[PDB]
Amino acid sequence: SFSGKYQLQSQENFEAFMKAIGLPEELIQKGKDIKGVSEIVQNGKHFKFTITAGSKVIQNEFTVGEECELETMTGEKVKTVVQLEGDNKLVTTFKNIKSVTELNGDIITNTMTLGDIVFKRISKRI
Ligand SMILES: CCCCCCCCCCCCCCCC(=O)O
Ligand SMILES: CCCCCCCCCCCCCCCC(=O)O
Repeated sequence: SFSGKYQLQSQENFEAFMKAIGLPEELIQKGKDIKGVSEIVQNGKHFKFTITAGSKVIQNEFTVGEECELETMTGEKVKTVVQLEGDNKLVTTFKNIKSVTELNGDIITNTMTLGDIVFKRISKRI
């Protein structure tokens, strides 16, 4: 359902959000225009997802409904649960960030929001 390889097309408030969560500026300025590749492999409730941003690789894993440990952008790993809000939506909270991943056909739309910052990424199947 979710599986596939996707690249970012566009994103909103990368800089603002990454500062707020403590991404080191050095990595902000490099990664701000990288159109990153996300790779998803779903097997029923079981998901594995890789997020590559040049030379940075974040490999994560979770079963829906179950507790998981998600390595975040800074490197911090948080304990949380990811849930389906439908077949097309994946949904979670970590580090007070609300996260919504929406698949429509070939388009994955990810929104992360901390307080009033809404970090939105639009990715296309590749
Ligand atoms: C090792 C040097 C490479 C520098 C790369 C900078 C990393 C910037 C972060 C890219 C944004 C990707 C955030 C992932 C969000 C998500 O997976 O849902
Ligand atoms: C590195 C930040 C952790 C990712 C936060 C959400 C984890 C649960 C679901 C994974 C879906 C992420 C889809 C990536 C699409 C994208 O790169 O924008």
